Amino acid sequence: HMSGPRPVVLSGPSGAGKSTLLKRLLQEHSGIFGFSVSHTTRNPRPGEENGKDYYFVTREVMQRDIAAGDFIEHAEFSGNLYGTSKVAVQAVQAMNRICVLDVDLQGVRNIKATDLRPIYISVQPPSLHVLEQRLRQRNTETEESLVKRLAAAQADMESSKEPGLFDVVIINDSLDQAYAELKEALSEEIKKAQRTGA
Repeated sequence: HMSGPRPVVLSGPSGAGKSTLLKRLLQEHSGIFGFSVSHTTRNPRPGEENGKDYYFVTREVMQRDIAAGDFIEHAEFSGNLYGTSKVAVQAVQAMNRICVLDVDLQGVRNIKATDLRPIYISVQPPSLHVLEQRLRQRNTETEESLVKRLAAAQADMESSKEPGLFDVVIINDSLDQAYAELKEALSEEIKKAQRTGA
């Protein structure tokens, strides 16, 4: 269908190949997909710039943006405030790109509760035990964190079955098979972003 491309939401259980599908997607479709720039009260670090990495605003301007519409995704940690203003999604669309978000299951429930309507994509591990095997095969994990991470993945696997949560429900049966289902699921929005086909 020939029209302007809509934004996209990625979700599902922890890991599940999502980050590697996303890195393949943005490298193949070079600069056609782009991320929503989060608003923040922080000062920039060396090599950061406003509108490149983060939208750097004052604590007064950040709360003024919460009062405008940022509150859907606002967060506070260690005395700094963060969020997704609707300006940040529209910024990527104004460069004529696909705007990308990637969020937890509660993040998906937040987006559909406001006047936003992106395409909703979830990716899941092939079985909950395979996610356990993949985590135990790395040195970064420990048994206390594994229990919390598997208990989170259990609830995320159940929310990923709900018909109101997602338009698209992919399995990581293979990285190549999941990438093919992802690229086919996005094929209409890619055709629209390349401005080609029916």
